[PDB]
Amino acid sequence: NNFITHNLHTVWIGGPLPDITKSYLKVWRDINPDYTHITWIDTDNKFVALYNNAVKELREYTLKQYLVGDSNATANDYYDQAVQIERGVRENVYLPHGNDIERIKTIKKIAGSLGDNKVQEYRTKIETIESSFVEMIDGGHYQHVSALFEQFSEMDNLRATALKQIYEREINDRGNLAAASDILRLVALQTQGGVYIDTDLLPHIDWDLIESTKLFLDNNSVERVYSKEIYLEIEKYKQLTGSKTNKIRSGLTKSQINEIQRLTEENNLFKHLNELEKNCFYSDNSVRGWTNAMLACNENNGFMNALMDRIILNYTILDEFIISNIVTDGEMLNFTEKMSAQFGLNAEHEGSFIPSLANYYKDSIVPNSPQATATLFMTGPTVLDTVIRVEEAVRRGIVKKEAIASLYTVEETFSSWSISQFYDKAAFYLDKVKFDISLNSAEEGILRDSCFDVIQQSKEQATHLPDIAIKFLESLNNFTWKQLELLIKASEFSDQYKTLATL
Ligand SMILES: O=c1ccn([C@@H]2O[C@H](COP(=O)(O)OP(=O)(O)O)[C@@H](O)[C@H]2O)c(=O)[nH]1
Ligand SMILES: [K+]
Ligand SMILES: [Mn+2]
Repeated sequence: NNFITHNLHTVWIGGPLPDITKSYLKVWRDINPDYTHITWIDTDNKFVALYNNAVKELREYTLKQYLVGDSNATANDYYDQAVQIERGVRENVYLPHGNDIERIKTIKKIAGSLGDNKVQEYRTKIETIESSFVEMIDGGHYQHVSALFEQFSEMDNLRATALKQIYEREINDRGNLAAASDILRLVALQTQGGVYIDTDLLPHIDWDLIESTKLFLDNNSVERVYSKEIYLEIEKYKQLTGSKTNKIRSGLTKSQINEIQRLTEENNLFKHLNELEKNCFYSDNSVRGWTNAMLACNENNGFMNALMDRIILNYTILDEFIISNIVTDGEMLNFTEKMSAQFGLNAEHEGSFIPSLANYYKDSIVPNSPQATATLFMTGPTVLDTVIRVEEAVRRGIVKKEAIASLYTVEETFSSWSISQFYDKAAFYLDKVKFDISLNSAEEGILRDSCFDVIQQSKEQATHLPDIAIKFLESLNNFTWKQLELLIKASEFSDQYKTLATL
């Protein structure tokens, strides 16, 4: 055949698919009807996301009481406590969560500890989740993770077994469902071949049609200037079920918007997937480096084995990191040199990977730039970038750049796990507001200026702030004109600010 098999793999594990996830996937089926579309689900992990939420609520309740019993708690003290509390709940033998039966029993016990209407709040959620899975199982497009691991274990039981253990660790030890998906996508491609995309990506569009309209005209590229706004307007015009775009607007002109709506209506905007050579491994790097959010290879790909092997090695080293209790600066070099010699690594190039292991149980709990998180180094884009470099895969022609999917969608800006909008003090103070803990004058000024910095950094686009930050801003008075103008401008792009923009 000489082309990669026309399989389009997606992954959604840990709970029902959100409406906007189903909506994005249908766009892919609409544009690539001749592909075999497979969304991998795990019917043995129906309640992981809901368990995650119950643990976070218990964590926050414990954090409020910690703050109630300790003023002068610093931001660093707060997040150390947040990480320890999370571990204590996940490790608690009275609250097992290794399967859906244990999770359900544990979710009820946590909801009963929270009081209020939390019992019926979780009871209805459990039932809604079961109904969603019944429709999925009974109502083709879905395939089962257990059948996937079984199939891969008949090809490579060694790697199948090691990867399944890592998958289950991300499911249960951290509950980081994006990181578990970092594993599943590699197994899917290595077992069956095809193309993989994250569920928040959308097909590329025909930029030649855009240019031929003359409405979108540089020490920059057209995509970097216009793609985010165009993809907002495409989704807004399609009125995708579950979309956030009913409350968001772009900065494009009426004429620009009409042209996008026309091209979208004509069904002449999205491009179908290109053919890919069967003996090559494909990703894209045209946005901030290589990403594992979009991938393509045939089954039994040699570079894929090297990628899997490095991820498996990453977890062997993390296990040594935890047991050795490596914390301080000096202890990390006694570790980095020891690991570079134990596994034949280049210590100079590993200088960033080892320190990120400290963040393994801080991801999703402590604010951090995405490039500093453990997840990116363990299983995500940064390990992909490393293996491509180490294997010299580009020069050797075994990895190539390919335009698979666009990162410029509305949903890509909403991470299921990463937190990098507010850091340190401001993030600490924002949680206090969420906990109904009054701020002093100093904490108020810091959080207020931080909110306006985030808004101002957005320039001519919507700023997606947490609901509690909006409620914080609505409790304030005596805004300056510069600040008020920022809020009026923000209301032009998002309905979140409608109240803040009213005099
Ligand atoms: O509850 C979840 C959250 C994420 N994912 C998977 O993880 C991928 C990446 O998620 P996300 O876009 O939130 O991660 P980010 O791009 O922010 O790292 C998704 O496309 C899914 O395949 C999943 O299966 N369940
Ligand atoms: K997302
Ligand atoms: Mn994403």
